[PDB]
Amino acid sequence: SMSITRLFPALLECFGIVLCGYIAGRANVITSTQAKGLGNFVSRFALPALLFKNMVVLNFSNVDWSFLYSILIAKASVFFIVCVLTLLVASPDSRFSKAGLFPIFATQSNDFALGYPIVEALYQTTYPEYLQYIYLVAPISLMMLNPIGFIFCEIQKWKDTQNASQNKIKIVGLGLLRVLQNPIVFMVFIGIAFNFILDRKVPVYVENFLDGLGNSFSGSALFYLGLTMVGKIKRLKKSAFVVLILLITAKLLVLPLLCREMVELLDKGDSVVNHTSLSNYAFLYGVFPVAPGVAIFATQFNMEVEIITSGMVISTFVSAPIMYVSAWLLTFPTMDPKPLAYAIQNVSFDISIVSLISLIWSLAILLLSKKYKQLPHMLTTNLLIAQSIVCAGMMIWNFVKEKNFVGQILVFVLLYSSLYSTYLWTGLLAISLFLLKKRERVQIPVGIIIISGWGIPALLVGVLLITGKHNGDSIDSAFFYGKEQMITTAVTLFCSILIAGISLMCMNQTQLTRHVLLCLLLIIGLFANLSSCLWWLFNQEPGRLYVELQFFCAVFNFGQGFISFGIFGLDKHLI
Amino acid sequence: SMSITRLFPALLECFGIVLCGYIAGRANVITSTQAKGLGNFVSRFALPALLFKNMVVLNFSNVDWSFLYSILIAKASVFFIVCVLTLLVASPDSRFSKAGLFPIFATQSNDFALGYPIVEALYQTTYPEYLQYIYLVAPISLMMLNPIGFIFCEIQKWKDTQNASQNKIKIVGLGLLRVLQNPIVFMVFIGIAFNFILDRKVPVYVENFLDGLGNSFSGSALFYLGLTMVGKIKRLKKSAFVVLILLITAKLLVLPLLCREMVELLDKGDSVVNHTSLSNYAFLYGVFPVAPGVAIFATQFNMEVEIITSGMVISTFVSAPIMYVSAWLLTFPTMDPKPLAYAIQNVSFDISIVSLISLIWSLAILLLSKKYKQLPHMLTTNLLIAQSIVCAGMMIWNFVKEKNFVGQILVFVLLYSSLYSTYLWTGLLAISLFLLKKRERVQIPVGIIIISGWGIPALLVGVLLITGKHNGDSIDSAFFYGKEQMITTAVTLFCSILIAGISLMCMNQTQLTRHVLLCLLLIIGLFANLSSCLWWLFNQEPGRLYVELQFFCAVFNFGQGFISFGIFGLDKHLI
Ligand SMILES: CCCCCCCC/C=C/CCCCCCCC(=O)O[C@@H](COC(=O)CCCCCCCCCCCCCCC)COP(=O)([O-])OCC[N+](C)(C)C
Ligand SMILES: CCCCCCCC/C=C/CCCCCCCC(=O)O[C@@H](COC(=O)CCCCCCCCCCCCCCC)COP(=O)([O-])OCC[N+](C)(C)C
Ligand SMILES: CCCCCCCC/C=C\CCCCCCCC(=O)O[C@@H](COC(=O)CCCCCCCCCCCCCCC)COP(=O)([O-])OCC[N+](C)(C)C
Ligand SMILES: CCCCCCCC/C=C\CCCCCCCC(=O)O[C@@H](COC(=O)CCCCCCCCCCCCCCC)COP(=O)([O-])OCC[N+](C)(C)C
Ligand SMILES: CC(C)CCC[C@@H](C)[C@H]1CC[C@H]2[C@@H]3CC=C4C[C@@H](O)CC[C@]4(C)[C@H]3CC[C@]12C
Ligand SMILES: CC(C)CCC[C@@H](C)[C@H]1CC[C@H]2[C@@H]3CC=C4C[C@@H](O)CC[C@]4(C)[C@H]3CC[C@]12C
Ligand SMILES: N[C@@H](Cc1c[nH]c2ccccc12)C(=O)O
Ligand SMILES: N[C@@H](Cc1c[nH]c2ccccc12)C(=O)O
Ligand SMILES: *[C@@H]1O[C@H](CO)[C@@H](O)[C@H](O)[C@H]1NC(C)=O
Ligand SMILES: *[C@@H]1O[C@H](CO)[C@@H](O)[C@H](O)[C@H]1NC(C)=O
Ligand SMILES: O=S(=O)(O)Oc1c[nH]c2ccccc12
Ligand SMILES: O=S(=O)(O)Oc1c[nH]c2ccccc12
Repeated sequence: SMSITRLFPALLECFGIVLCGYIAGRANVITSTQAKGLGNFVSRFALPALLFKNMVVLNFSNVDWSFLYSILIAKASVFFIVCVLTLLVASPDSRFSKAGLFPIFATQSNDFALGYPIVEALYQTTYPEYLQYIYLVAPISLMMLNPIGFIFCEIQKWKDTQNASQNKIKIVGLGLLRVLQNPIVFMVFIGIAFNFILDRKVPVYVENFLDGLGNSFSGSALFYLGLTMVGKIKRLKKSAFVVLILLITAKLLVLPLLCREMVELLDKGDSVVNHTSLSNYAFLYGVFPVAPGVAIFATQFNMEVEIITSGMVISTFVSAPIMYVSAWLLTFPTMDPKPLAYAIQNVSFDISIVSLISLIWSLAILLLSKKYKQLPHMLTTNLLIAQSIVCAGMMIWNFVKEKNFVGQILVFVLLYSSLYSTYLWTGLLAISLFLLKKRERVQIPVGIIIISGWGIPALLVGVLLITGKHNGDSIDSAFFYGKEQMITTAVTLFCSILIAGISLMCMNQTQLTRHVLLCLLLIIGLFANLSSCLWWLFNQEPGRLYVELQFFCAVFNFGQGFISFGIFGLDKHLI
Repeated sequence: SMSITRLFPALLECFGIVLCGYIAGRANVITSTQAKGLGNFVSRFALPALLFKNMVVLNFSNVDWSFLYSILIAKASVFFIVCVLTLLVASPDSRFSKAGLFPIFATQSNDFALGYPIVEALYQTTYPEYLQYIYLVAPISLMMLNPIGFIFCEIQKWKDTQNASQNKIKIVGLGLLRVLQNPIVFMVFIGIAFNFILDRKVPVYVENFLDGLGNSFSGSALFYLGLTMVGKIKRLKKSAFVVLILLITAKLLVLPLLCREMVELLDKGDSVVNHTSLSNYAFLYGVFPVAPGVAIFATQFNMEVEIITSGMVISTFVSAPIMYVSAWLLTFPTMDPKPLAYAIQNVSFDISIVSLISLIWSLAILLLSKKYKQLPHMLTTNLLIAQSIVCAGMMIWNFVKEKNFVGQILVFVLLYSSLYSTYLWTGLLAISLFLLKKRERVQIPVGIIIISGWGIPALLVGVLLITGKHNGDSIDSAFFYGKEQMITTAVTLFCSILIAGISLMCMNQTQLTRHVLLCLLLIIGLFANLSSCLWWLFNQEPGRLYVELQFFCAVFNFGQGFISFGIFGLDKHLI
């Protein structure tokens, strides 16, 4: 099935080059004007030769059409609901532009650039026929859905132009002509025509010419994608943001669920293994981020560049953890016990590397800027240090099972002392934000907060250390002392959530602009972890999904540094 | 040995993409400012990743050091002769700048962009160890010769600054520091260092990241090469051009001869087949055009941009026919009788394809511009149609020998009637140029020239048709009637050369600026062809190299259209 062992390097390449593009772009080496030439080259030269070649070589006989109808119907439904509510809710002066552009935003995946390398890694040696579906699903959806949006936007231009229903032919013709002149449709039509005309075989003189342009697309397209995100997120407003929240939730969440349910509803085959693999591939297909061409369309039309560009950037970022978590969630139910144990260990190992590097970057920038010296930033720096110790502890922990038994205990104490400190530090940060905006005079005794933040977890760790019999055969940090450590974590989370929650609601009734959000996102995370803790303790021994629960704790425990890094580290601060 | 059957497709890709870069640039799609961004990506990101990966995997045990030592000594000698004469002849105010850049121009081949794809096509399945030699010879030559040139140019900056031999350390240090900070030297040193440390194996997480950036270099470097040549050739002056003539002959001609002779002198091996292949591979390596990075160095220093940019552009075009002709001449001596026959037929077939398409473009622009209507331009248009028929005739000829015998004769008459006309049209062009610049009154009776240009070859063709017995088993146009056709060609060439030659020398003693040159290059061609004709007729039956002689006629007969297209076709003319 899924060769998920070789999925992480494919996610380290796709976003490693995007990181290189970002670093190069902000380092000011290749400015925006120079970047336009690399965009024109990639978008007008590399992509048409790749599509033309692949369309020439497709063999129209082994394609399972049920998958094709399920995805096209799902995309149509997603387009329909977004357009309907956009027409129903948007303001009268600006309604047709939104109804014409939002449904394209919520349905146009980034399939070639990111989709092809990941599908190839998982599926090249297992079930070779799945790779070819990428070049079939994308063009038909583009052909059938983009012209409608351009029709609506042209209708908006006509309405603002002080007109009527006159020349109903011409709005349709301009939309069709604008769709046809894009360097994608013409070369897809030519490739399909030459597939039948030339009888499925590329001429010898032109194969290498097509391959030279075709192979240069992936790296340069990723690099220009990274270079195009520099500084585009900008400031915002309430209503905009709430729209963005819904649009990204609609795409990433509701598209894959419809795709899987329909695939499960229409395919009727006698092969259970093929049924399972096709359903999983159908789910994984929809998670792909929004295609960068939508922002190009917005720039050319000049009417929603800020919203669409912010949407594409955030959509790209949120998609990275989702593919990993979903992939390992679908491959969990049907395997052995101990290979599952290795699965949880491997996932925790992989996540700790990225969290540690992001934390190191964010902490170094915080330290160098000398901004660590004031009132609120000091507590955040303390929080990040604790998260760093948690990640380092996990890295030291994984290589330990076959080594000195004495080393087990010190690392256990270190891990849960720092994890508890991270929990309490979130509440202390919230309380300090409560105090900072109000409360004149009576400055915060920071020494007291530091003493409480470190002494309390150590005492709790020592209490857990004394009570409990060590289980030497349990290859997991969660069951060294069994029930007693696990019960303590639930109590610790509840105290932190109440302390952090009470202060935050008081602020609303009574740099801030960002700080508050880091508290808000963390509080959402702690609630999810707490429910996982509650389910296991109350329903006997081992719940219906113990592996799923443990995987959730591992993700929310070792990935917090990435969330912190995203807000704080990638900020401009003069050295 | 050399798989030359698959060398033409490799030359249709390398220069096919370069054509796309040229067309796009003049079409104004990607202007000069935008083009700088595509250079920064290729020169600083894709290229450093390609060298670093390959240097890690090299196995320093199977490398034939005799081949390695021969090229480095050969490159040094070419560098030595150019610098010595530059100091002796250059003007005193500008002498140090030229000596620091000219030897670099004549020794820095385009090995990565153009050399590697061609060597792979010929040598991937035959002798796999030849591919690895590209990555050894290129970095060492760059490291040992370029630092010397930057030393000399810096001395000129010091000299013009009114100084002395003071701070001799800093002049040496300035040259060394500038070479090291270039994104080429630093990544070669790191790759060699990590080869021994990590024991020749790339880490799994980083292999795919390097491959994504590495494979994007080949397609994008060629495309950017075409876009940088747009409009750079410029106008010129006398003393400039004569320098350019010598510099290009030094790189392309005298460098490969030294490389082959030394390889024959130092390699002492018992394998004749390996000895033959190694000697042939050494020749083809030096024919590569001047690397585009030299013009980058000229632009940064701002001192010889006009000469060096013109040199690199002209060097690329001349290299294309040279690689093709040289490759098939080394593989001619050692084969069968009848398999050689296909070689002459195949080469003539391949050259006709490129000449026919180029002629169509050049002729079409002339007709549309309505410039065909005046006195001198009219005769050139007559000349180009005649060259077109010769190329058109060869394609019908190759396919017909196994078909209707009657079709043999009509095509035979057609080919030599037009071929003879092409010879005479060259002389008529020269005489008209003689008359145009002088001779007022008494305008040219163009009707007489049109009658003379076509009626005379037809009468000569008819005489050859009657006299001679057809040889049905001779698969070649040159021996249908044996001796009588061959004798006539020599006489026809002599009359044309004398008529064209006499007028041209009269012009010197007594648009022009370009026209004259097309006559001059053609006259050089007819002399070379005539000597080939003379050798065969006077030294019995079949010379020491009959295949070589016949091959020369085929190149100069069907490739004449290519020479004409370069001057006339690639010209700006308002439609
Ligand atoms: C995870 C381990 C496995 C995968 C590893 C694979 C590799 C992973 C590696 C990935 C790194 C990829 C690097 C690409 C380029 C980065 C730089 C960049 O463009 O910065 C942008 C920053 O943009 C933001 O600020 C976005 C913030 C989004 C946070 C979302 C958190 C939700 C996570 C939970 C999701 C659900 C959890 C799952 C639920 C099931 C643009 O910068 P700018 O425009 O200048 O604006 C910033 C500056 N300003 C803020 C001051 C204005
Ligand atoms: C041959 C068949 C097999 C191989 C096939 C492989 C593929 C073959 C395909 C090749 C096509 C390659 C396309 C690259 C881009 C072309 C466009 C371009 O850059 O134009 C440049 C033009 O440059 C010149 O004008 C140079 C003229 C050189 C002529 C040399 C003739 C010698 C040939 C004999 C050699 C020895 C013979 C052999 C002896 C043994 C730049 O243009 P510009 O800067 O605007 O300047 C022009 C305008 N202006 C003039 C008005 C100012
Ligand atoms: C294998 C694991 C991979 C994990 C990947 C995903 C996790 C990593 C993700 C994120 C962590 C890193 C984020 C950096 C992006 C921000 C850049 C930035 O702000 O620009 C700065 C400049 O730019 C520099 O100074 C460039 C620094 C390059 C070093 C990067 C090291 C980390 C790269 C990864 C290697 C890891 C090790 C891999 C091998 C062991 C600041 O710019 P400014 O203040 O706007 O002004 C510019 C100053 N100037 C104009 C004077 C020039
Ligand atoms: C397989 C054999 C391959 C052989 C390859 C090597 C031999 C062929 C080599 C050379 C022959 C062709 C040389 C053309 C280069 C000059 C272009 C030029 O000057 O630009 C012109 C514009 O540009 C155009 O209008 C673009 C025309 C594109 C069509 C090209 C067809 C030939 C390509 C090959 C396909 C062959 C068929 C292959 C398949 C059977 C003029 O520009 P301007 O006057 O400066 O102003 C611009 C006008 N504007 C600003 C209003 C826009
Ligand atoms: C869970 C799966 C199915 C869907 C993903 C939905 C959630 C996790 C996504 C959708 C919209 C996202 C938000 C969109 C916009 C921003 C603003 C940015 O400056 C910080 C991140 C933040 C606040 C994102 C956090 C994560 C987010 C809430
Ligand atoms: C014969 C092999 C080994 C070496 C190649 C040397 C000859 C063929 C080369 C070297 C220098 C070349 C010339 C250099 C510059 C120009 C100016 C350009 O506007 C037209 C072509 C023209 C006039 C070239 C014609 C071909 C040329 C004479
Ligand atoms: N414009 C702010 C909105 C915001 C930040 N923090 C908040 C807390 C509550 C409500 C809104 C916000 C943003 O996108 O970051
Ligand atoms: N500058 C001219 C020189 C030139 C053209 N034709 C000539 C004939 C003879 C002597 C010099 C020339 C050129 O490069 O094209
Ligand atoms: C999928 O195809 C068939 C069932 O349709 C069956 O051979 C098996 O389940 C799978 N085979 C391959 C080769 O994937
Ligand atoms: C070249 O290598 C040796 C001679 O050095 C001999 O086996 C033969 O000539 C060639 N072999 C191969 C494998 O190329
Ligand atoms: O089908 S698309 O995903 O839109 O392909 C693309 C079109 N334009 C692009 C620019 C950067 C990366 C990918 C691009
Ligand atoms: O080693 S080089 O040949 O100089 O590689 C290169 C460096 N810079 C380049 C720009 C275009 C094409 C090739 C290039």
